[PDB]
Amino acid sequence: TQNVLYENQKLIANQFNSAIGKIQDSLSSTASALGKLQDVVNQNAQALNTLVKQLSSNFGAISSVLNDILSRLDKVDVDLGDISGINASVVNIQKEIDRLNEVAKNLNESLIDLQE
Amino acid sequence: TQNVLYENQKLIANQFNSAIGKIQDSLSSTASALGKLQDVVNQNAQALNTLVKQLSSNFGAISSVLNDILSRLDKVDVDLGDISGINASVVNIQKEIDRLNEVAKNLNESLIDLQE
Amino acid sequence: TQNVLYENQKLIANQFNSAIGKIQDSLSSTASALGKLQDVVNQNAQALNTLVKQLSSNFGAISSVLNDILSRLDKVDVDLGDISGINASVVNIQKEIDRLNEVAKNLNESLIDLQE
Repeated sequence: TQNVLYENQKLIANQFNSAIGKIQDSLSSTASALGKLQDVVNQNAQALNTLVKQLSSNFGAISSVLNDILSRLDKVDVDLGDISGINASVVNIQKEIDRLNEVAKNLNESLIDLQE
Repeated sequence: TQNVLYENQKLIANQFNSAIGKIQDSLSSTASALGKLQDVVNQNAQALNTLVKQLSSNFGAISSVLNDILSRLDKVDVDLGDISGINASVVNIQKEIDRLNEVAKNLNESLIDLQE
Repeated sequence: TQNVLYENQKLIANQFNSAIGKIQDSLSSTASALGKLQDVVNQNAQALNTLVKQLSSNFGAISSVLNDILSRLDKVDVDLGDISGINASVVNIQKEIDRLNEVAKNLNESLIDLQE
């Protein structure tokens, strides 16, 4: 029984350690994917905001030129739709990303080193 | 051997329980990050859609004013590009988020309470 | 002691195997959620880019019609804001998604089959 029991414990430690290594990689991959999603979402939010600000300035100019045209045509007050309140939010998941990376490293302390 | 074998089992249970706690936190962090990404992506999708609808109404008005101007200038049919089919999709990962939170809680049932 | 020790090992293997199954599901859920986020972010990035390209073509046409109008009004050089450099990035986390799915399947090899 003692040789089956000790070989069992070795098998358990080895399989556990093996599973922990695989989980560490999966946490690092997850952290990496979240970081890239966070960056692109925030980049595309900033693009949308920049777009909005430049558009409403383009509608301002168009409105001013149209108004000038209309008066000069009377010689022989058009308000375009305001978009400047449209706003894309940014995301912040850095604390969650840091936690996953911290656990991937911390799980090293959970490895089993059996006594021979 | 019996004292090494039992101390081994204690070490294994304790290290496993320790690893499970760390994995639970990582699942909760992942669930939290996915929820925030889902919310911002969907918010910015709605902003883009609202923007599209207001823009094409702005091009409608511009077209109508330009057309009026052109006729009055003849007295002494411009079609602007249609954007109204541009559409941002929304994302729904709530079932995946619920599963991660459910596993974080369920893994409590996987903890080892050894017999002394 | 030998019957407590062997029943302990059974309990450990069973609880570990149980925890591994739950972690596999959580990895598959995470992989699934990342894939859906990647797809919607990239879809909405393409919508934003398509929108930008069609808008600046709409401002080109408006500029050309306004310019024509202004000359005909003189008979009895307006530059609108350029947006064509606004660009939404796409995200690529497929390698991270593949790693999570690969670990979910690989962890099958980490299961414990004890010797009776």
